[PDB]
Amino acid sequence: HMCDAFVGTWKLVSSENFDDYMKELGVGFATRKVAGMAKPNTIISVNGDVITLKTESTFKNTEISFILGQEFDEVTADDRKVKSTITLDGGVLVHVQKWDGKSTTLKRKREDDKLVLELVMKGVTCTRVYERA
Ligand SMILES: CCCCCCCCCCCCCCCC(=O)O
Repeated sequence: HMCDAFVGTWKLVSSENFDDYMKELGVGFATRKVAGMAKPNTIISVNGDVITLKTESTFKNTEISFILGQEFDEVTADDRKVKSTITLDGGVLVHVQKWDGKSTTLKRKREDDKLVLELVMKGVTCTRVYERA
């Protein structure tokens, strides 16, 4: 029952500082424009110990499957080749990506009826709020 509160289909409702976050990742002008326009859905499912997280939009579709604590190689929506580990820390799903001496964190928490995604790179924090579809 590790991740029960996260399971389902979620839709983006608000975004704060995403452009700045994408700049910190090195995302170029055209991609930042088209990515910022996106209204994704995030679909989280669980089969035993395997969690699947899909992110679907008109810009890109991504899909990762993982076991908590077990590192995996990920190719992100902006085409970074990263080493990823996802853990549950006190009810928060913490996703760390490492590449090229750099790191970013993607943390997901349940707050009221929302799924709140915090993206942090260096000094920059973006918050993406999702609600159930
Ligand atoms: C997948 C639709 C959003 C578009 C992102 C594509 C270009 C930038 C990718 C940025 C890093 C991944 C950000 C996660 C954002 C989110 O799940 O809401």
